Amino acid sequence: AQYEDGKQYTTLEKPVAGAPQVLEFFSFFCPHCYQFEEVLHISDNVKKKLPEGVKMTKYHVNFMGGDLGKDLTQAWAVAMALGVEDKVTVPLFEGVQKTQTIRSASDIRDVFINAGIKGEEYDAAWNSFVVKSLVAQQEKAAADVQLRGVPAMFVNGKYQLNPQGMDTSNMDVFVQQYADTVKYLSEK
Repeated sequence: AQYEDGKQYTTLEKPVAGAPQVLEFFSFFCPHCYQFEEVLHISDNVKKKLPEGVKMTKYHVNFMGGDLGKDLTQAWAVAMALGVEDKVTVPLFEGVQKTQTIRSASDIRDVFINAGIKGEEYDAAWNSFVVKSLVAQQEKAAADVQLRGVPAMFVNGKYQLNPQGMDTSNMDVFVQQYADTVKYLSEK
């Protein structure tokens, strides 16, 4: 076939019921995740080819960057609760990987302040039980597929994208293959 299990995707041994339709995992410490966000705009190109009625979910993970990795998962929960993902994603990636100016929770906080979220509003979110549960959801989703690497994408809790089995001479071609693969799995 043109799309083959073990080539552009793999199938989970143990499917996950009730899972988000399109579920993406990343870390601000993850170098390919940086590429996926800033150079390839994967999430965006996937969305544009996804059918209507389909929601996309993106979660942060703990297993990179130790203590700061965890702070970053809580900050992404904050971002999700306030709906400010699209204003903090780039400065978080660059602060962690490019300028290396994020070294503490306070520095993560500075990124939000500079993006215009109010101190009072950020700290209230940071400490809220709504953010606690949102952190819990991020962890449980990763645990459900026993995630040990990012970037990662899962479609309907059953299929996992396999970018290693796609061509990388051309960044544009890679992205479309990736997105078309998501769509095919979507329709499966």
